[PDB]
Amino acid sequence: NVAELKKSFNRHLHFTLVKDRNVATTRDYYFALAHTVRDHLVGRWIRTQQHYYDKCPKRVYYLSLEFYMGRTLQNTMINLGLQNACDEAIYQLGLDIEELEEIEEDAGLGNGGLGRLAACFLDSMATLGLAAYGYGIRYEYGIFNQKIRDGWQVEEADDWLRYGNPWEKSRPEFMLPVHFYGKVEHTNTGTKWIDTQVVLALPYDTPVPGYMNNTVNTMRLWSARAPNDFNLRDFNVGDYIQAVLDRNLAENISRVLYPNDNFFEGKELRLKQEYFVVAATLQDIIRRFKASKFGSTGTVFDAFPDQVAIQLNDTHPALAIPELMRIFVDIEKLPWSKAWELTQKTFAYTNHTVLPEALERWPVDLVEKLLPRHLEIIYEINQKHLDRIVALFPKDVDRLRRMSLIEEEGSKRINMAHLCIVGSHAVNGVAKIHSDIVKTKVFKDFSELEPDKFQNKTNGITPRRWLLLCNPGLAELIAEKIGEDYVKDLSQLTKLHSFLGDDVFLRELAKVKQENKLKFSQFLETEYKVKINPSSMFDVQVKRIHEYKRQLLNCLHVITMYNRIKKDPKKLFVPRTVIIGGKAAPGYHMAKMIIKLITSVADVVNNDPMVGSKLKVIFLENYRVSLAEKVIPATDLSEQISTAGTEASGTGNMKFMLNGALTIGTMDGANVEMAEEAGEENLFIFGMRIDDVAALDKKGYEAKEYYEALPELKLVIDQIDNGFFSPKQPDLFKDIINMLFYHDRFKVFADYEAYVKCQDKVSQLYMNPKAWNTMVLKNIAASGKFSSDRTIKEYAQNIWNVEPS
Amino acid sequence: QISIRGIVGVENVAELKKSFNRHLHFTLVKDRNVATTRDYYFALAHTVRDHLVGRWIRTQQHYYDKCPKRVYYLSLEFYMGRTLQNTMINLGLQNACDEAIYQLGLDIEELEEIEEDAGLGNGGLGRLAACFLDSMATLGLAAYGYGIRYEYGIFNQKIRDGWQVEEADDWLRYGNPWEKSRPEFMLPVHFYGKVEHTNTGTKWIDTQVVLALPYDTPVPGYMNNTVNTMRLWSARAPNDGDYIQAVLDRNLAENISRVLYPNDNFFEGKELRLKQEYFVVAATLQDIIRRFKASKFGSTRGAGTVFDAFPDQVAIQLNDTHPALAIPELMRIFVDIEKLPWSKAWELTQKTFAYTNHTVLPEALERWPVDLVEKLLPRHLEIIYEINQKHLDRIVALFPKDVDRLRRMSLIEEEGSKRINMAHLCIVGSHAVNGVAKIHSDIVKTKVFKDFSELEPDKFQNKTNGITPRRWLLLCNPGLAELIAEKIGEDYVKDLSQLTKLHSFLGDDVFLRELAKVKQENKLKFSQFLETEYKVKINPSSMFDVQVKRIHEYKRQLLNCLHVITMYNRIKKDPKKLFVPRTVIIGGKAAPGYHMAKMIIKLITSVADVVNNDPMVGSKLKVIFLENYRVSLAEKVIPATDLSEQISTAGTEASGTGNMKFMLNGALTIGTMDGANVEMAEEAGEENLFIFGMRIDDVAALDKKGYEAKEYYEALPELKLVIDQIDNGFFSPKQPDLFKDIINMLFYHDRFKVFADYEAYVKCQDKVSQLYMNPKAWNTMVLKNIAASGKFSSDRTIKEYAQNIWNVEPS
Ligand SMILES: Cc1cc(C)c(NC(=O)Nc2cc3ccccc3cc2C(=O)N[C@](C)(C(=O)O)C2CCCCC2)c(C)c1
Ligand SMILES: Cc1cc(C)c(NC(=O)Nc2cc3ccccc3cc2C(=O)N[C@](C)(C(=O)O)C2CCCCC2)c(C)c1
Ligand SMILES: *Cc1c(COP(=O)(O)O)cnc(C)c1O
Ligand SMILES: *Cc1c(COP(=O)(O)O)cnc(C)c1O
Ligand SMILES: CC(=O)N[C@@H]1O[C@H](CO)[C@@H](O)[C@H](O)[C@H]1O
Ligand SMILES: CC(=O)N[C@@H]1O[C@H](CO)[C@@H](O)[C@H](O)[C@H]1O
Ligand SMILES: Cn1c(=O)c2c(ncn2C)n(C)c1=O
Ligand SMILES: Cn1c(=O)c2c(ncn2C)n(C)c1=O
Repeated sequence: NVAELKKSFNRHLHFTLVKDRNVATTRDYYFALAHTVRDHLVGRWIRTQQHYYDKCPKRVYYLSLEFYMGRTLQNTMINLGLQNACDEAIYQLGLDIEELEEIEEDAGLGNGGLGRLAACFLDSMATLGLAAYGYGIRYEYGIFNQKIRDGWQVEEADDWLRYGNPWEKSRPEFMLPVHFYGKVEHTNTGTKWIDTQVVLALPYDTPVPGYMNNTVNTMRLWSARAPNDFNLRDFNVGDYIQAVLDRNLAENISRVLYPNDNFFEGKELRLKQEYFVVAATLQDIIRRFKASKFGSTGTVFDAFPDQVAIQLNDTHPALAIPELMRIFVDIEKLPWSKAWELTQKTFAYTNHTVLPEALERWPVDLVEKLLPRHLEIIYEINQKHLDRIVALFPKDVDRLRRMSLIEEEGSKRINMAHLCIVGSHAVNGVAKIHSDIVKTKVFKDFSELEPDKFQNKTNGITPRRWLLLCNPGLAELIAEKIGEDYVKDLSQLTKLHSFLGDDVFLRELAKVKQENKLKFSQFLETEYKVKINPSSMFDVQVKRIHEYKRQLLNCLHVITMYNRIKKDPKKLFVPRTVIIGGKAAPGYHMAKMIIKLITSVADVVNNDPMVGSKLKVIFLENYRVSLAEKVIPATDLSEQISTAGTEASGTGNMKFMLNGALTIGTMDGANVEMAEEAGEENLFIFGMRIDDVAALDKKGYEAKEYYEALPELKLVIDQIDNGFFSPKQPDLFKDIINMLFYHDRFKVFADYEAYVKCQDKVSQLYMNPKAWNTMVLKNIAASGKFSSDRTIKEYAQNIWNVEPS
Repeated sequence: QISIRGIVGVENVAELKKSFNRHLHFTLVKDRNVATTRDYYFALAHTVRDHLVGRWIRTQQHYYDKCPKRVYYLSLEFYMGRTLQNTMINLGLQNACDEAIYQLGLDIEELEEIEEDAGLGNGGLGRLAACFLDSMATLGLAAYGYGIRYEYGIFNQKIRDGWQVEEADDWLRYGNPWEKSRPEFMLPVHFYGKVEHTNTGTKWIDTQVVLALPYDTPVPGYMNNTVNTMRLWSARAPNDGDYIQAVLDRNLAENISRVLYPNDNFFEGKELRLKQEYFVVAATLQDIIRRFKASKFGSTRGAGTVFDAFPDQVAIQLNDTHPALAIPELMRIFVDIEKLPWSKAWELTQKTFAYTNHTVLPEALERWPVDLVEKLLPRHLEIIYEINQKHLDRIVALFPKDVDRLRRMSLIEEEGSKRINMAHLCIVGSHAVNGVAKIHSDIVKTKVFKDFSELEPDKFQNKTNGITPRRWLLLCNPGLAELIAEKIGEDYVKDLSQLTKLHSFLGDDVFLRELAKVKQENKLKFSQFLETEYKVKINPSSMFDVQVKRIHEYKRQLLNCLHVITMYNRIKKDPKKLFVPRTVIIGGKAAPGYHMAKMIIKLITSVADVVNNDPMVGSKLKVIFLENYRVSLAEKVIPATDLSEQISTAGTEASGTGNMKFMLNGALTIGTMDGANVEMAEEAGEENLFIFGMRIDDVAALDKKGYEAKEYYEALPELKLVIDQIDNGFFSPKQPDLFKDIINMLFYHDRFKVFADYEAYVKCQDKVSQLYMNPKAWNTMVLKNIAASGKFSSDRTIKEYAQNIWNVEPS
């Protein structure tokens, strides 16, 4: 088995890379290994498809504009049971497998939580044997690579396909046309959408192997191509060369991921992406349905929602609803009511945020020009929707305004969330607190009519990538005590509760953490030229840079610690390495300022000789999935400090819990449920809760009162305001200060005192290894709920109506 | 050739079947139950490429170990066609692969037709490069081809309402199983910026950078151990307003290798074209220098790398002036980067480069505006000026009284907008300059660059073009290849001169029959193709009269067309008279901006509609415009041909290579004494070709006197009828004035004197008709043509370059 892996490796280096070992590159070796590994799942990949054809299980289609997949090599080795053998084979060839793994580019086709949920789900659905496909866009450039230059974020193109992707297979025989612009004619043979521009969607298939089973599912991502055929409407002259160059304009549709996290930008190219992935995906689903054993019978499509479920990852693919209607009515000649019944039973919608700047509201003018037939269909859905509300509440005219899919205020906009609610048989939030707000407040008018529609499905993370892969030390240690059933049923981690008084096991737990810390410290000293204190608490905040996630609040605490040290250098101080990391959306000015502040603080703290090894600050550059795997297992304190009510769930919070970090955080999103499972006393909960925030909004938030009432806050803010951290540019952080005092929607100062006292309690506990690791163990033992396997089981039972196999 | 019989032969087929099935499973990721013909083609291509990896690696090892002088064919074009069949044959695997595919239940022909042409060329220039690579591989020379990996080759041509329309040749849509990317050899290329003159010397600063990423395609030799390489460069944006627009604008850098400029024998001075030329030249020279430094002949001394041995290790052939920037680029690297003195660097440059001239037509000549070059390549403009100055100084020293000679020999044309004459740059920067046939090389030497060759008589040479007898006989015409093998053995494939041995069968009627049958079999096959693509009933006993080449005023498809109408008019005039029936096929792409060429296509299709549908004509005469003429199609139609039309005006066609393909494939030639036609006449005997019309002195005499087209129109009744028909709307009844531009050119601006050769052409055609009625006499002449075609093997051509230009030896 080791011997055969070596032969296979050498075959690929030879035949696939056309390389003698004498001129072989590190990248060649990565590619030879990658192909060797992929060969081992082809059999099951082809047989998984046969199985789905022969037995016709209901299929699940996860439709997302993002899949934040990270690297595939190590994950595939783990899920196929080949890691130990591949490591040994590569070692025997005089090579280091970790070095080959670092060659691989992240498939960074996502922004943050939403896209990473899609990735974990694919892994969970494959492990649970569901007939599930992921459908998205193969962006030529994913989320940008982040560099820091002079303390500022700078963006470089994520050219991830430069050298090829060995994990994908293009299937141009399954290419599909997508239409744009044109016009509508309502003829006597039906409605015709004509004079359209066509863009081709070419699918690329990546295998999604289950963990130690016979399932290999598919992720199918679409790529834009210009069509080749001459239309008699191209008779119209132009330069030949420019016409060929202008093919770029069609191909631009799948060129780059929009790097906005929780923020809507109403750009036309983005709308095209949304319809692009949706039109190609639905056509492909219909083609597979018709070619299946339920493809003939009276109309073939009566069995459709028994054979197809399509999950909408946020409102980004909301156009799927009117497109399915369009295909049913205009092309398949089904009557409206029938089509509409089938549409609702096919689609479910997942809501990921209640922040108003994230909500998709497309101007009707833009949709009219680009997708005239879909506007007509949307207007019709709304008409029949509003007729019913006038029928049920004749006197309530304002309710019609609130429940319409169209917002009429001057420039008219389509509310895509309302489209997703009326077009779906089920709508879910991603944590209890969030799903509650969704149902009872934000879509109150919709839930009162249809209470059974709105559900909760709390998020989760795959314990393959986020334990087995990223933290083998912990995985091995856990498996040695309670066996390895926990991988496929993470609720088994509760059996670790037995070892709470096992002092030898607590030393061994702490040692695994220590080894993870040593190794990441090396990474940090290689990359940042900063001397790391090995016995310091690794205090880590990693996530996209946002005002609501409040990296800024963390930063105020960093300066507070700094100042305390300067005031009394002889005083006892629990040493920390504070790591803050994450990308700012390029056009997000305040996020970019916060980054600059953090790097400005770090430079002052890291180089102050009075501080030395007590406090080091690192801005972690280019935070992404594969770096997430490095830092999270090395963490002691997980910062999850969003203002109560703002973070729908979080998922990084769960990753840290699973890898032996304690959480400091607000009662927000999934933090509440982490407290529920682990016991509130075993997290470091602080600050305002959702009701306390509501009470401060009512009363009116005055930031100045806290700055005057809290001496340590004043010195921190003054240092920032008067140039202590930017001596050559004293006024550099003016935009931040202004925001804090006059426009802070997230109430940083209001939680500052509570946050700082909480941080003191964390330091106390860190001085007591037995107490700390006793608490860590209760966290790990209670983390089973947050496996995405549990999540998918609930989606399967209560929404998709499908069964693990 | 590898065996399919025995214990070992059975195991060869078995192994090919297993490999086929491995690739369909592991590479294509397809069960047989959902596999398509395209999947089967790829599975086979992968299998076939696998079989040359061993030799490809060993060839590179041998070149590293024995360190011979390396040859670098540098071209903007490689018109390669399809690779699958050509590789199987050259590897000796066709019989075995055929057998494997057959046993798997598949149609080998159907799999072969799936393959896209690598149509990265316009015509003869691109195709000569292609033939040359095959020959250099077969002769065992350490040669690389260097080009651009165009995302789109020459456009696919379709005909709509009688006009050419262009569609993008999206040849990489389904991938390319032959190439291998080599990311580690990615190189930077610089553009724009400016020149700084400082204490440390000249710096080229503020440049925008474009990345060149090479892709390698194997070039297998015929039945030897050599697999050489074609390295083609692809343009990429470097990883270093609106973020999204910044990402989208990476397209601008990648546009450098997006599309092939579809001009044949015509200079279009576009900035994107200039970029392409510098791109391929900069990437290539860097990569060549890198290979030189890393080899056993790469030594070190006080300054740095000794490039003393560079010209004994490196020969670079410039295929036309397109990569002329190679000369100042090498000088830039030598002087600006490697710090060699100008004198030494200039001497090494001359010893390294050789230049091949392919056309004397003024409109084809590359003359780049100094303003464009200054903006794009400012340091290269300085180097060109410096080269020119030192070049003029020597001429002033030698000929002090001749003020005009300086003007004529300058690399700069100074009137109006100043332009860089790239041919002059190539002559002074190279130690050898060659034309592509005797007639043409003589014009290059004694007339066009008379001042240059007088100063350096040993510089100018001839190297008459050739074609590879692999693709253009063994591959395209297995029937004829087989027949020749039966009669004289298989040694002709490696020594084409052995075709003269076929003279033993001169009076042998059995063999003359056998030769006719092969031609008939090729005609029957090609007739099928024709009848499924065009609404025509092909007469199978008709003479196949073919003119396939790019549409040009100088190649005179129009003349062919005038003769077609003449024939039509003769049938109408005397319906019951004896007519030797013909299928007249004319095919070729027009450059998209070539107005007159497009009009000529419209004329031909318009004429075809009349002739094909006139019931009085019937099966006597059919006209086909063959759509989308390209290499793989040339391989179908050439073997099916009886008469080859090579009717360019005397002195315009530098060589021609189609002429050679037709000769080798059993067709007789009607043509002028132009290009290699002269040498075809020399080899076969002039009486065995149908030579007609003005020769080069006759065209000179007519130019001096002045050409009055109307004198021929008035003097020749039959021409009058033809021209009046076209002018008055006989062929465009719904648009009577449609061909007004053609008439206007023919009468007042015809640089190629169509009417001047009409009389001699039509009379010559009558003689061809007469001979075709006598099978015994017709095929006797065919035999003397095939038997005399050995000279035109590209092997012969390459040995001559090697011995006289590159100073390397066949192995
Ligand atoms: C164009 C090309 C073709 C092939 C087939 C390869 N891959 C190889 O494996 N090439 C080589 C294999 C060797 C095996 C033994 C000894 C020497 C070998 C050299 C090569 C090779 O390609 N040579 C280089 C890369 C070359 O450029 O020819 C070499 C020149 C001498 C200095 C070291 C680099 C490759 C890579 C390319
Ligand atoms: C996404 C994907 C994955 C794979 C692994 C393949 N390649 C296959 O070989 N797929 C199939 C193998 C089968 C083997 C036996 C019986 C049925 C099989 C079906 C497939 C298959 O994937 N079928 C298609 C392509 C499917 O996508 O379900 C189906 C689509 C509708 C038209 C008829 C073909 C492929 C091709 C894709
Ligand atoms: C887990 C993950 C996220 C989500 O992080 P949150 O703290 O829940 O917002 C974002 N980016 C990457 C790379 C991740 O792995
Ligand atoms: C050989 C060839 C040519 C060159 O033909 P000429 O008659 O010499 O101009 C042009 N196009 C193709 C496809 C060829 O194979
Ligand atoms: C728009 C968006 O990405 N929302 C995010 O979705 C993920 C996955 O549900 C949540 O963990 C997170 O709280 C939420 O902010
Ligand atoms: C610029 C160009 O493509 N010239 C062409 O070159 C080929 C190959 O040398 C000749 O056969 C042909 O006569 C000539 O027109
Ligand atoms: C104001 N603003 C932005 O401008 C922005 C953003 N995310 C991306 N962008 C551009 N967020 C979250 C934001 O609040
Ligand atoms: C005038 N003209 C052109 O304009 C042209 C051309 N080949 C391409 N083009 C555009 N030729 C040969 C030509 O004579």
